[PDB]
Amino acid sequence: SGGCELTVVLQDFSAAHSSELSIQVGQTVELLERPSERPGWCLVRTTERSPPQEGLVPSSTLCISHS
Repeated sequence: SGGCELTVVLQDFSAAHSSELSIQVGQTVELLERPSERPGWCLVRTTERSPPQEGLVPSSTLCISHS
């Protein structure tokens, strides 16, 4: 796999791209990667919902840390 971390969406979002999905503010979904390559963005994947799902949005809508 690589690396997955638990993250919560700060704002609701609706898919649009291939690996995109509709999310809502308050839920928890594990992010795929980090904003190292991209500053200000974050991903969202669900594993507690078979089959899992994956998403893409900006850190504004995804729980982040920022160094």
